[PDB]
Amino acid sequence: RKVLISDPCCRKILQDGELQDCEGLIVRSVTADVIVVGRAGTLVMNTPNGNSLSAAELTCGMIMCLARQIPQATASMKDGKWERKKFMGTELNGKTLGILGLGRIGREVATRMQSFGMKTIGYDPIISPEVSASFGVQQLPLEEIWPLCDFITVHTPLLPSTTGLLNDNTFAQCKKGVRVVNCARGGIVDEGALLRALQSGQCAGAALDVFTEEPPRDRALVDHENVISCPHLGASTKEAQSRCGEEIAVQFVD
Amino acid sequence: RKVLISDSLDPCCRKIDVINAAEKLQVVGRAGTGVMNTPNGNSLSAAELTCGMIMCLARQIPQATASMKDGKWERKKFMGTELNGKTLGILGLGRIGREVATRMQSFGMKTIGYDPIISPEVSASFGVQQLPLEEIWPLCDFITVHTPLLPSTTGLLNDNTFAQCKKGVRVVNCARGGIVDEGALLRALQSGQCAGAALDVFTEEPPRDRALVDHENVISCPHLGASTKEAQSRCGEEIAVQ
Ligand SMILES: NC(=O)c1ccc[n+]([C@@H]2O[C@H](COP(=O)([O-])OP(=O)(O)OC[C@H]3O[C@@H](n4cnc5c(N)ncnc54)[C@H](O)[C@@H]3O)[C@@H](O)[C@H]2O)c1
Ligand SMILES: NC(=O)c1ccc[n+]([C@@H]2O[C@H](COP(=O)([O-])OP(=O)(O)OC[C@H]3O[C@@H](n4cnc5c(N)ncnc54)[C@H](O)[C@@H]3O)[C@@H](O)[C@H]2O)c1
Repeated sequence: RKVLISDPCCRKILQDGELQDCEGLIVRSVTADVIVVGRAGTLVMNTPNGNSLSAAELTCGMIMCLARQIPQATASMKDGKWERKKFMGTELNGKTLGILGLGRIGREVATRMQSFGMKTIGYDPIISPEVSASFGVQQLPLEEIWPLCDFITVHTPLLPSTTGLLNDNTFAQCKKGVRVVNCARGGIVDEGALLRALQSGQCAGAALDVFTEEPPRDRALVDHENVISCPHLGASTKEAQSRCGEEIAVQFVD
Repeated sequence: RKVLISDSLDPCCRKIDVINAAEKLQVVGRAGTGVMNTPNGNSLSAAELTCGMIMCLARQIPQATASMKDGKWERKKFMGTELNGKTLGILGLGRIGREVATRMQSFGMKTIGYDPIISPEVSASFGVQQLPLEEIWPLCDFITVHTPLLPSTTGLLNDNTFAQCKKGVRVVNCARGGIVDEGALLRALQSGQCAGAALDVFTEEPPRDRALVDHENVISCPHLGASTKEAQSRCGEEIAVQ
């Protein structure tokens, strides 16, 4: 009947069809005291499909950034330095990417980096191999995945079974100087574990959009030279927020 | 005649005025594209960087990491673009230009371009739509130069180029310093005609002038296009064979 958009595509679709006199509420980025509700992002309702490509484009970005150290080369140049040897990087062609959770973003990531000649292996408890083989991902168990990977990237939801999906046990099986990406949720990579991997050279780089705490209190990872980061930007494009603004409003009419 | 390796090269090579001063000199051996060269020695590595630069421009990754590293969390400031459905202009359609094209095509990008000695039908084969340079400029969200440094290619992007570009055209140069007119690119960056630029290369290396490296909407590297373990290895052999 009456809905507030706490936080222009949404207002229009909803009208076409201070929360004291409100039936519904909409947001993007709701405490127990505050309590149909809708989130523009990934009876409560959200827009699962809206941020899929935009989160998937960031990941490919993180991957190439980790391969050629672009954000650490930029900061070097901006400090007036010309540091050639330091930033000797890695070629993606013929490397093996490991992808955890092959939902909406996993396959978008996988196909894209296939274009760069990356061999894409993967693992997912629900998505079948018949489905993964259709977008060039050979599914194997996690124990056959670790020692093959030059890069590993995570596109699973945050559950107990994924909370610490990459820990010390997993790093111990990976190739020396594995590179790692988390553009999904804070906690799927154990932050405790990723520092130790970084500190011993076991992990060669890391690209984080997400932290168990946001903003992260402990700065051990952010400040580490071989760690590049963003302030949870996976879903920060004009394209994505347009599509999430609609997907939510279309449902509210339904 | 013996051989001398001045610059920093990959071991495999060894195992397997200046010109004027040397009477014994018959052959200068270059490890790269830039007399013998390694034409397809470091094309991929270069293409892979170019593609990274486009990515970093689209989502302000270098800047965002600096922001985090300065103990800042500012979501609003780092609003980025989605490459899917955007148009990438590829000036020069050789080894690198086509490898860039097929990689970015995979992000659902429209690839238009220009190369004089490459026909529209050949570029068609690797997915790039050749049109006259005038028609190119206004269609582009993203421009990348992959030409040799030539008189004609010196300031190939100039004030006349940006005149015909979209408000907020983001530009990449992992080819040579000068191909993009540095003076032009700064004026464009200042008027916000060019939303941002990404540079591997400079007219002076290192550059004396800091206007472009310092600009907030510019990203940089100290000529890291050929700077992968794999690329230097291939080139090293690829010239030691020649
Ligand atoms: N970085 C951002 O700003 C941003 C924005 C949007 C999405 N995300 C996150 O990205 C993740 C994936 O999004 P999506 O749309 O691709 O999800 P999806 O729901 O489409 O797919 C999730 C997949 O993960 C798989 N999975 C679950 N547990 C697993 C495990 N233990 N091992 C392997 N696979 C497992 C599921 O079977 C499923 O295939 C989510 O965590 C989502 O919140 C982050
Ligand atoms: N950043 C780096 O470290 C790095 C590494 C490799 C190569 N490069 C440079 O990148 C450039 C491209 O190398 P390549 O491997 O593609 O060489 P290439 O010769 O295979 O391709 C360049 C193409 O540009 C075409 N061309 C000539 N004049 C043109 C014009 N006016 N407009 C458009 N196209 C024109 C040529 O005909 C040729 O087909 C070279 O200048 C090379 O030195 C840079």
